[PDB]
Amino acid sequence: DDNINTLWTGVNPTTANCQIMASSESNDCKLILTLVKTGALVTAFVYVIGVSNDFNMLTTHKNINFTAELFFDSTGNLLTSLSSLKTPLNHKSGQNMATGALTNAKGFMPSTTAYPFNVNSREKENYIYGTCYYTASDHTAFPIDISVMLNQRALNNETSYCIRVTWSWNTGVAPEVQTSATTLVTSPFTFYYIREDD
Amino acid sequence: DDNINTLWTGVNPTTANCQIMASSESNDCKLILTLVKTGALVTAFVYVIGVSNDFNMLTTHKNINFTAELFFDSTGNLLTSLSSLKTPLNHKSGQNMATGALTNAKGFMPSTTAYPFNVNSREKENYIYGTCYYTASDHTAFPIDISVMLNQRALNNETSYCIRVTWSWNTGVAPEVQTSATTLVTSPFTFYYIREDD
Amino acid sequence: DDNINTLWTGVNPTTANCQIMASSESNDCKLILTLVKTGALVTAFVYVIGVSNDFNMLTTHKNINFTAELFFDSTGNLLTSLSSLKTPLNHKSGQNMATGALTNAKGFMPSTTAYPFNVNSREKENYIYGTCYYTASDHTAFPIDISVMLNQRALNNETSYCIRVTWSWNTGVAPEVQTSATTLVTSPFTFYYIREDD
Repeated sequence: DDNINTLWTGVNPTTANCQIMASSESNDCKLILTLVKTGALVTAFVYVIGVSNDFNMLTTHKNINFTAELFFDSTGNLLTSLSSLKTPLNHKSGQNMATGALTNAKGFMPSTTAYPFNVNSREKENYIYGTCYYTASDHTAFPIDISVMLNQRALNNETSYCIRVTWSWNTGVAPEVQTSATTLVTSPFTFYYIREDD
Repeated sequence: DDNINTLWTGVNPTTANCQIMASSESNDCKLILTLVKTGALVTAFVYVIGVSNDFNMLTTHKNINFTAELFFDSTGNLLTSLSSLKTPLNHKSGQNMATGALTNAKGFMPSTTAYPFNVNSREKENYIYGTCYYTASDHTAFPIDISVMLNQRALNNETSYCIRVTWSWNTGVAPEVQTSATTLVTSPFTFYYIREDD
Repeated sequence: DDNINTLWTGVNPTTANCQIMASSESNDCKLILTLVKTGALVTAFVYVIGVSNDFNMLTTHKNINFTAELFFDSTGNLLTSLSSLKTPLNHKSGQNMATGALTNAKGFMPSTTAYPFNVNSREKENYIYGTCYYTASDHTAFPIDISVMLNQRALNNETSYCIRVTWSWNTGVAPEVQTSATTLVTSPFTFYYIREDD
């Protein structure tokens, strides 16, 4: 009440909390993720703020894709060692994460009834698509394709729920040139899914 | 009881609950519809999972359009004999519909103040548009146009509210060929409207 | 009382409540705006219904943009003298605005933690984009680009929070001709942002 209806990363973390590129090193961006319980659905709200030079310089290429993989255990806790996001989610505490135990965490998860694992005849049901935007140096909006796959494919036995968010573009010519590129920020993408029961 | 803040079809019903082709001899798809009260608005979340051969084979045509028509009486109850959806909505009970009386069903309906009946000067206000996606056998995303009309024209004196949802496409190439077609699934489309009062 | 979870214009005001075009005169349209508290986010739902002839005739041009500027003071109250919207927001009261004092009004505002003022290195984070639609005379849907900038740039000392919504299009040829143009109505655009704390 009402803070326990949100599970999130908090706002603008002081350091990179996410490793999106497998070639990184170490955390290479800030993943901002907010999940809000909305009746039978979750309202999910996600974007990235680039930190590493290699990540930011993706905007100099015409053909790119990168994926944040989020894996959760049987009670709705982020598995940080397996996931792109390396800091656990918690509830709302002002502009930050709370620090205690989670209330009803499993109820934030993508339902396995709506989004099954390993069922080929139903695999189309596991997908979400939309569009977000990169604000370019000339302040035009560069469209970025976003896809989300819910559950479908488990990494291993520990991972009871999965959210995989893939940003991509394939264009005639690129957001930015070497000297104009600054930070790869995506506009927030909001998507909805049927939630697992508490 | 947050369960009463949802009015929905339940998740993945056993059998087809919806007859969407007026060429069908019975229910031909699963209509998944979730309405959630969200302040002054309803958040509405809708897609189809095809069941009948003839419906699924629509994916082999390059030009298609089909519509789910939902009509409600003065107290917010689906009129199944009038509507594409042939099973009444009810509140959240886990992944399923509850089975009792409805609490404040009228409050899920599209406002007749925001979305009037038979006012030609305000007709433009009755329309919502967006895009959803079919996930093709080769895992590309095929864009489908979606339009919603709220109220505007009644079917008869019994219908106090209407939701009409039209999916359509017209491209050079069809989503599938005969040999690659399986099930016509649309990605969930979420739209918002100003809700009638309880 | 769920009514206090909404801050809005009410539905279809009797008279124009907004002056969008700087060449106007007086109020030239109805801004419909609904803000709903949704956990750590606000769900924002916005469109215009044109009233003045010059505003409605914008649809006869191929290259147009207009902006609703909404400025709020330090406790979340609309500054009507500074803003396009000239009538204060209030809570839900049926299809209308309530008339009493606001509960918690600052909590509807765009967070200055997520959406800072005057920080160049973070300016990309201040932007939201999407698409809405004008329903043309031939009942085709004409796409309109929408951008929202949150905070970023204060008008003056009074304006603690800013929401600026820009509608635009730049097309080969134009919604509408002099004799087909009627009312410029935009389909509702829903967007989300991280909210300031109560």
